[PDB]
Amino acid sequence: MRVVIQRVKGAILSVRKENIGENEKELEIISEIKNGLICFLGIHKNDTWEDALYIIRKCLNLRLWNNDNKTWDKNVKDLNYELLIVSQFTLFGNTKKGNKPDFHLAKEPNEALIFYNKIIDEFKKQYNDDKIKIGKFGNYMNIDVTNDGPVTIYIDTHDINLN
Amino acid sequence: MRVVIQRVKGAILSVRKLEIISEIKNGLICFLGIHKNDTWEDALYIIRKCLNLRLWNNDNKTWDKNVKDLNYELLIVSQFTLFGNTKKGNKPDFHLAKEPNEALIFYNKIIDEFKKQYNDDKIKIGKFGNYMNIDVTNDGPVTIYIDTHDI
Ligand SMILES: Nc1ncnc2c1ncn2[C@@H]1O[C@H](CO)[C@@H](NC(=O)[C@H](N)Cc2ccc(O)cc2)[C@H]1O
Ligand SMILES: Nc1ncnc2c1ncn2[C@@H]1O[C@H](CO)[C@@H](NC(=O)[C@H](N)Cc2ccc(O)cc2)[C@H]1O
Repeated sequence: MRVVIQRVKGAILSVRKENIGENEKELEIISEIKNGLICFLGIHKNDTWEDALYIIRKCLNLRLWNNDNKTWDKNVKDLNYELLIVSQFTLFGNTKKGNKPDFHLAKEPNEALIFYNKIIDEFKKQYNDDKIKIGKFGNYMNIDVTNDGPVTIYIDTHDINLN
Repeated sequence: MRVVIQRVKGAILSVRKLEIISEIKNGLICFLGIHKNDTWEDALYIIRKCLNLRLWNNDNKTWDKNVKDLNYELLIVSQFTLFGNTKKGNKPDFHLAKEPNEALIFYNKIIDEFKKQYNDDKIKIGKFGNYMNIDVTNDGPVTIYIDTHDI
């Protein structure tokens, strides 16, 4: 499993509508957060629940905010901050083959959706259901973000010696 | 070397005493981390990928057009947090990151090469070693990660 985590002052997420006509507004705002983390999440074809549990534990525990004087002191839960979780199969874009990315390592969409929904539910259980916001799996999205730092963290659970 | 590439409709980068120093419209924001053991060849690979990866569509083909094809812009942001050591702690420790003073000179070379491979006008950068606020419109979103030590 792969994730890019970014520290933000805020984020507004909109999604492309299913029902689109000519001469119409096509994107609709579905999620908004203030301070916290945006997590772009990619599910690998061979991911297990243990991969997901590692990512969730890490995201919730990363100490990415300063306190009064102390550097890298507080995690997202400590400050009652929010998380915006966005499904992102492009993290499996293989860029070694030339200029056209291929995404064959990404978990197949039907199982990935179920997996994604389990992950969101687990984020809500481990933290606070009011603090977890999501996009719309499988849809084009627009995200207006204020990056704070910036602070960008990348985790691939396959780089980890997980059992 | 590590990069996070995000496809954007625009980005506005500001720094403290906030003041806007860089802005782009459509293109890429590239968060770039330099490893203590990186070589010029690592840099060249990342620059090549940022400039040539086909992260936009043609009318009839997906993933067919790159940033240079569309005459779009790039915002390059130095980001040592990509070497956070999250494997070993929950507080980021940047020991795998290249020493900042030496990294700055290396980064200068990288930016020059971006400008050489593309053009001066289309490359914008942040403020190395400073706090930055970056207002971004992520388009897709489309996020690409490359670690040259993994190829
Ligand atoms: N394996 C997966 N992991 C995470 N998300 C996934 C996975 N498989 C499918 N998805 C979701 O379905 C969408 C299309 O594949 C994925 N969408 C995206 O990655 C962004 N909308 C970017 C995008 C843009 C255009 C495009 O043709 C494909 C993808 C994700 O929401
Ligand atoms: N090895 C490096 N690779 C990329 N950038 C680097 C590297 N070493 C130093 N830098 C630059 O100096 C800053 C940390 O001293 C880096 N900045 C950042 O990572 C972001 N402004 C986040 C940040 C913000 C504040 C802070 O106290 C520490 C980090 C980068 O501009």
